[PDB]
Amino acid sequence: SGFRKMAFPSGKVEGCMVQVTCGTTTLNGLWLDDVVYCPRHVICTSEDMLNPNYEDLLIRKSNHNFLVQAGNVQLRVIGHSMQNCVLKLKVDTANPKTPKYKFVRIQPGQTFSVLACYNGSPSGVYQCAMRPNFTIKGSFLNGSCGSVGFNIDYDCVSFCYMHHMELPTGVHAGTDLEGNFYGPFVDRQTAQAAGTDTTITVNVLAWLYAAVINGDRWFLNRFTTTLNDFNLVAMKYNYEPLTQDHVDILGPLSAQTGIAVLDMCASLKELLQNGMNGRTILGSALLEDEFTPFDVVRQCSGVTF
Amino acid sequence: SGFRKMAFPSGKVEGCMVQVTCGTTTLNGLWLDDVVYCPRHVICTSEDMLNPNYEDLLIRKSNHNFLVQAGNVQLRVIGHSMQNCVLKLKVDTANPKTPKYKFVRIQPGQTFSVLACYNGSPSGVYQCAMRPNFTIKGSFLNGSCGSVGFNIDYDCVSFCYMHHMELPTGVHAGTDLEGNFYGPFVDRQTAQAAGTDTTITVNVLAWLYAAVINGDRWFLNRFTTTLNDFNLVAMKYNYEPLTQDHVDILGPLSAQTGIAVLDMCASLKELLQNGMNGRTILGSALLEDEFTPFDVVRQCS
Ligand SMILES: *[C@H]([C@H](C[C@@H]1CCCO1)NC(=O)[C@H](CC(C)C)NC(=O)[C@H](Cc1ccc(F)cc1)NC(=O)OCc1ccccc1)[C@H]1CCOC1=O
Ligand SMILES: CC(C)C[C@H](NC(=O)[C@H](Cc1ccc(F)cc1)NC(=O)OCc1ccccc1)C(=O)N[C@@H](C[C@@H]1CCCO1)C[C@H]1CCOC1=O
Repeated sequence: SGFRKMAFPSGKVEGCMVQVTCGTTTLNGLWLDDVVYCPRHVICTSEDMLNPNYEDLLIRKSNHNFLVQAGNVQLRVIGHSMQNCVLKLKVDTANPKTPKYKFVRIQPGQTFSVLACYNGSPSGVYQCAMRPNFTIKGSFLNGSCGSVGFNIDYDCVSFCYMHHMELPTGVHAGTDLEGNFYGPFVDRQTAQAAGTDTTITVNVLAWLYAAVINGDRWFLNRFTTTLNDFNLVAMKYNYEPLTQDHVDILGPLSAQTGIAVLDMCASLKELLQNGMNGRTILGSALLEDEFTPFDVVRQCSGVTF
Repeated sequence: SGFRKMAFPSGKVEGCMVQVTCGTTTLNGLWLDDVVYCPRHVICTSEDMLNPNYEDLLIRKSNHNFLVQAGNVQLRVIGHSMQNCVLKLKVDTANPKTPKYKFVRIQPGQTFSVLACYNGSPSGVYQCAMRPNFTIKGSFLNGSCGSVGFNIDYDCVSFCYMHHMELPTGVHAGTDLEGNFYGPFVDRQTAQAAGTDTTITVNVLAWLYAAVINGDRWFLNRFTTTLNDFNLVAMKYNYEPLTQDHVDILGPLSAQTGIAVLDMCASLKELLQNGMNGRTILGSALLEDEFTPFDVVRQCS
């Protein structure tokens, strides 16, 4: 038993991280097959980051302007192109450690593991959620751009995130591996702010089921609620509305524990109005929303990768 | 910026995990060089779990009684021995993925990463602390024995934990890689319970410094305290006593932030007295104690 914020094993991704340098800017790249992916702002100088014209900067750069280092071996760049906010560097050698992989774009509320890297070397791994406002609450220092987020399904690595920037509140924004930003942000050092963040209701409910599975059931009650009545309350607390799809997804946990979803919603509604009243749930004094229903089933059933 | 419960990248350990089967028991083993380490209770029968005589049980086994599988390849066992509560299986092949590694025994309050495995395959990685009562608050299901805890420094893996058992409160107990249990626990299914769990005070203080480093100062106050007065108060909340050694260890963070250690102690006293009053610290509504001073410096710098 027990329940932890658990990341995917990172070995398959560690073997793909390299160091990319252009001029004085050094960050991380993702080496898959014979291509290295990294943020396009690697070609910017400290002064070109305010109003960059990426077309112009890239046109003026050459293959040899890019220094790629895989460990202590330097990869020869034989081509370069841009796709949205990601730079693609062709190298003359395929990564022998390339795993089975896909590029996937995730939606708000879904979770993934972040491999934080510096100078092409992985330093740590942690589990994150894509917030409803399309930011992630990560832990990144300078030089961490190009760090990637991923999931593992069967033996296939699904890359979903590449880190680009930090917003004034200390939250983080990035792109998918095709260079499309998550959220309404741009890779420029102009004033930007994320919209109001809301709570991922369906994940909170999944985590309450994990709490029950692990023996925490003090917060339950005999009452139920309608989806309409619950959503009226949730919207007043900056909670995401719960849809019928969300309820269906919690079916497995609803059956395993014998607690109807709308019964748990009544528990959550009461928890929102009254609070936790000095008690904790699974060792937390807050309502945790960075576990999806699948995450709960995955951890409570010992799925391996 | 930001602050998260961050584990070490697990690749170096993933390459060492194998499956070990003896009789009907299947669990995880750690394949380093030409030796596989696993809990000795893999040799127990369903009837031998209360008062096993492991010496006697092992004498009766032969090399071919142990089935070791690295992926889809079976490793030939050519020898076996016991070191305390850990079984050592000599195989005819050195693991080509063996990293630079050490065996270390950690002290309560120290943190490490756990690679949870089943049938020799990793399922997840998470960060843990050795509690003052010598348990860990992990996430483990049946079949997880042999999962290991570790740190990585430079490119050297320091193995510090191997999982053996779960105690009635849902907490977990295991050994170092020399087979010596942390705490007074034994690999027998006789009644055992962990002592009262306390809060790792020095780690809470490090985490408050991390909050300041990250721009949060709402919990500070104008007061200071003596070390003795702090410990008299803290122990009333089931907090571990803070020693002068702990104070010395917080020196670097005190200097970086300009906040004396005993001034931060005064802040903690008030937080225990008042609670958070609807506020959070580094995204938590509780005082977190699973970050060491070393962890804070590494993540924030
Ligand atoms: C990585 C780096 C990652 C970032 C640093 C701390 C953790 O995440 N990315 C940047 O620095 C990025 C680069 C521009 C997009 C080209 N810019 C920002 O993150 C800045 C804020 C920042 C700058 C320096 C830092 F050390 C930390 C944070 N974002 C920004 O300006 O936001 C818009 C805004 C402007 C003014 C007022 C309000 C809001 C890569 C950068 C260079 O090398 C890397 O590895
Ligand atoms: C040989 C034993 C060391 C094996 C070990 N006993 C235990 O834990 C048991 C509890 C238990 C949990 C779940 C189970 F299903 C079976 C048993 N403790 C215990 O008697 O306390 C003492 C005590 C006794 C009376 C009252 C109070 C405390 C054991 O079951 N270890 C497994 C790891 C556990 C499972 C969940 C996380 O930790 C994995 C091993 C077993 C065989 O193959 C494996 O992989």
